[PDB]
This record gives sequence, C-alpha cells and structure tokens, in this order.
Amino acid sequence: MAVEVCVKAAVGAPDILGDCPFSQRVLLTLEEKKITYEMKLVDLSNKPEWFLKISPEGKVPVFNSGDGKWIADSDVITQVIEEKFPTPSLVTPPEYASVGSKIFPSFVKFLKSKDASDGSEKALLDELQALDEHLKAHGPYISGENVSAADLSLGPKLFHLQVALEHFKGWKIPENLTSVHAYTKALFSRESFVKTKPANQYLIAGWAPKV
Amino acid sequence: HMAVEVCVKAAVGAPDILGDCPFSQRVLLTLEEKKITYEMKLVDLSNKPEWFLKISPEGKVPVFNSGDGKWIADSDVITQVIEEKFPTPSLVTPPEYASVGSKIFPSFVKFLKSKDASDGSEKALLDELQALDEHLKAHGPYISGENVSAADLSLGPKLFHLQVALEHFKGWKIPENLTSVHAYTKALFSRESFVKTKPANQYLIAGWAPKV
Repeated sequence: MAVEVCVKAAVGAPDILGDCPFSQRVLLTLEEKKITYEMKLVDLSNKPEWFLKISPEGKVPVFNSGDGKWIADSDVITQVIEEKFPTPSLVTPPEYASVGSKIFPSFVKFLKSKDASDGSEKALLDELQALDEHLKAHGPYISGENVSAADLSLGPKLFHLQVALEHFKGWKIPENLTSVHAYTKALFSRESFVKTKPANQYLIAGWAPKV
Repeated sequence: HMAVEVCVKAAVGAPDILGDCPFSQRVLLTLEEKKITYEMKLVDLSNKPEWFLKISPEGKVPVFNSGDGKWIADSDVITQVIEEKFPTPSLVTPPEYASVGSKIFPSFVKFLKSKDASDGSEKALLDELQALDEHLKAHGPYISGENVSAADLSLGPKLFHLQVALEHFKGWKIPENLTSVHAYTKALFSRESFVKTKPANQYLIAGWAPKV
C-alpha cells in the first residue's frame, strides 16, 4: 500500500545514493508531486536477495505505486505517476517533449572521446545552443514559468554533463549560454533536486570506470 | 570538425564570471553581433589551468579558434579573421574611419597612472575626446553612421574602462558638452551584446588599482 522506489546505490556503498539520472528523474517526480515514499537503494555489484525478488532482471529504477507490483523504465514510471497522482500536474505539452533530446547522448560521446577532432565537442555545443534558443523564447523552464516532466528528465542529464565533463574534460557549459545557465541554476536549487541528487563524488565515481 | 571557441579573462577568484579585459570583450561583442554559435572559455589569469597553458603557452588572452584547431592571438587579428570567415552580417568599418579614437585608450591609462597634473596627459586625452565628438557629430551616431561596425566594438569597451576608472580614482568625467560622445556611449553600452559582456565595475576598478 505504501509507495516504494528502488534506485541505484554507489558501487561498494549499499547505503550511499548513486548516480542514476533515470532513477533521479523518478525521485524528482515523486518529490514534485509531494508523494510520501520509501526509497530503497541497491548496489548492483552485490545484489541482495530482496532486490532480486522485486526486480528479477536486475533493472533499476523499479517502482511500486502501492499495489505490490514493481514496474521498470523511467519513461513508464513517471507517466504511471502522472496518471495515478495527476495533481500537481507535471504534463509537458507534446510540442516541447523533445527539447534537449540529443544533449545526453552527445555528452557521453564527448566524455568518452579520446580524439580532439572527432566533432563531438561541436555536436554537444550545437545541442546546447538549440536548448538556449528554446529557453530564451519559452519561459525559464522547457514549458514556461512552471516545471514539468521534461525538466525532471533533462535536469539529471544536464547535472551529469556539468559534473562529469568538468572533472574528466575540464569542460563547462559556456556562460554565453545564458538561458541554459538560468535554467540550470533554478532547476538544481529546487528542494526536489537538492534532496535527490547524488554527491559529485559518487557521480564521478559512477562514470570513472566507463571513461 | 571543431567548435568556434574563444578563451577570455575571468573575474579574479570567480572562474564562472567574465572579467574586465577590453580586448576579450571586443571579440565577445564580434561573436555576439555576428550571431555565431560559439563557446566562451573562461580563464582566471591568477590561477592559469593546464588546458589554457597548452592552447596559449604565453598565458595571454583573448585566443580564438574558428573550428580548425588553429589558436590565434591579438584581438585586432581575431576580429579580422572572424570578418573573413563570417562576412554576414558585415561589421566592416570604412578605412576612412577605421582609426577613429585609436589614441584614447593609451591616453586614458597614461592620465590615470599620472600623479603630475602638468604632464599634458589630461589635455591629450581631452583633445582626443573632443576630436571624437566632432567625428561622431558629423558621421554618427556610431563611428560609421546609423549601424555598428568593428571600430565601435573595439572602442566601446575601452571607453567603458575610461568612464569607470577615471570616475572612481579621480572623479573625472568625459565632459557633458561632448554630446555626441555621450549619445554614442549611451547607445553602445545599452545594446544587448554590450549589456551581456560588460564587466562588473569592481573587476575593472580592482584591476587598475595596483597599476594606479
């Protein structure tokens, strides 16, 4: 009956909240909807039996809306939360549902880039330039003055971009992208972001093996 | 296969805040006016990183990359290369007026550093400001008429330094009777590109303070 979420813990630290942008988008949704929930943590390098009972395929995040039935995939979970707890509404107009869609994959490529001439920096910057033009013309958030589902999905992605790219590449989202900087500052300073984000330490620790 | 980038001076102790370099500002104004997609990379010169040390080994700013991997120094060179690679919109200033106000920045620094009022540094600055007023009254509102050009983007940031520092350290102003210089200054400093790249007064004052 009680809402439960299972999210990624740090490797070797089953009691420390991990760097999953998908899990964090789910956490941001429950925080913004003001739902009371139990947050379970899982170290996938040492999966406990309770985790394998609720997630037989080892998927994270998993969500239990209070019916004992666990469901996977962040797109699915957030939309089931929107359907079951519709107020406060977090619906993003379909018109803007794909703003910033190429930013996360662009980031990972440039983070992994060992070649300073494969066009990966330029590609990420062009995606960030588009985001800036959108935010410039359409409120502080993706859908105007109010936060919506697109923000809760993009936010963790841009947060990973900010922390991992600074640590690994010494690269920052350029300050001339004033609209993305206004967005970043507002999104991250919301009580929901402050209560659900990983520490920079464990965001960097979570990407280090992949770099 | 590279992004358009520029390394510029950051505020001291604030690597995510733009600083007081008028030459970096000129390049920044050029990139903004041309509407080019670019990334400004901030460099605190009091804490120079190794990524900056590589691109610009002599530790100088601004340095520019148009997307070819070739780091170019000197704002005179940079703004002209930007004009060649991206001619539209045009910022070409007619050669007739390309050197209008070229003596003002060194006369400002000379007068600011001056302790002796009999130096001639003050009078020399005045004559140049007076000369600028006449040119701007005849060929204004900008150095080349109704629209901004390269000369305005070079002179603009220099005039802002003169205005802030001379007021701060001496209580000195560009005489109000220079109505065209004042109209030009009001117009330049209010443009989007200028509002955006205009340094906070303290950065500029704290920079000149040791030199004064």
